[PDB]
Amino acid sequence: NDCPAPPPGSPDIRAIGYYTDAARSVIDPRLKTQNDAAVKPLNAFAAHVAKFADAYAKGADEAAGRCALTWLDAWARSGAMLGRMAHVNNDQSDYMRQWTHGAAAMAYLRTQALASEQQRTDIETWLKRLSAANLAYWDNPKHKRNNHYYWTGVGIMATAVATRDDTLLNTAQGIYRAGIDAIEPDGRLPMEMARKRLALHYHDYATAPLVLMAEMARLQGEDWYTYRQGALERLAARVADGYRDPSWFNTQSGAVQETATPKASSGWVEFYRLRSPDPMRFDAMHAAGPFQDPRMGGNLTLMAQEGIVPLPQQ
Repeated sequence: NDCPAPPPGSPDIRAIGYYTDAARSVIDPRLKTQNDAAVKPLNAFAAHVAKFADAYAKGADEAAGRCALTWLDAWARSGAMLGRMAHVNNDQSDYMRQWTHGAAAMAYLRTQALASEQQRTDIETWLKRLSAANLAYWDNPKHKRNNHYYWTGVGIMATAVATRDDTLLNTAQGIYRAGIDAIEPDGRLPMEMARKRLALHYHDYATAPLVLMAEMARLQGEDWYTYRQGALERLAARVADGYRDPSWFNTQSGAVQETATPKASSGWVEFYRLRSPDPMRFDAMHAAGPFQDPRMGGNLTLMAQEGIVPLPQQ
C-alpha cells in the first residue's frame, strides 16, 4: 500500500513532569502541554506502529506489517531513545522510554514474521539495548517500583518472546511476579492506593501490564496466571468493583475518586475475561469497549479473540 514516512528517532528524550502535588494527582496544565509537545514523536511512533500491526492482523495486508517493520527499523538505525534521558521535575523521560519501548517491542512481536534479516538484527539489537537500559534504570533503589516497573516488563517481555531470549524472559517473569507479590490480601497495591483521587485509575493501570505479560507467556507455553493464583483476581476484581462503585477506593485512599469510564489500557479485561474464576464481574468493563492502546500492542479487544501474534501466511 502506502507506508507513511516515520518521524525522526532521536536518541535523546526530554519529557517534563507535570504534577504539582506529592501524591502526583494534580496536573499543571502548562507543564502537561509542554510535555505532550516534547513527547509527541514518541506517542506518534507508538500509535502508528500499533495501527500498522492491527491492519496486518486483519489478514490480506502484509504491506501494513512491512510498514511497521520499516518504522521500527528506521528508529533502530538512528539509535532512538538510547541517548540522554532528561530529568525535568521527575523521571518522565525514563517513563516514556519504558512505555515507547513496550509499544515498539509489541509491534515487532506481532509483525516479526515479515522482517528481513537486516531488519531482524537492527530491531532486535535495538530492542535488547532498550531492555538493558530500562532495566538498569531500576537498579537505583530510590526509584519506586510501582506501575512504572510493571510497564517496563512489557517491552522486556515482548523482546524476550520475539528473540527467544531466555534471560530476558526470566527478567520479565521477575517483574511480573514482583507485581503479583505486591498485591495485599485485600487486593490493593499500596503505591497505587497512595494516588488519592487516581487510586482506582492506577490500580487499573497497574493491572494492564501484568495481564499483558501473562498473556505473552502463553505464546511461550507458560501459564503465568497460576503463579500465586488468586492475588491477581483480587486486584482485578477491585478495579471492576471500583468502576461500578468507588466506595472502597474512596475509603482506602482517603480521597473521592475521579469519575471516568474504562478506556485504553483498561482493555486488559478483554484478556482477563477469559481467565477469571468470576468472569461476569468484568461484563460492565467489557461493554465499555472496544479497547485500543498502542503501548499494549494495539486493539486489545481483537487480540483477545484472535491472539496477540497473527498466524504468518504461507
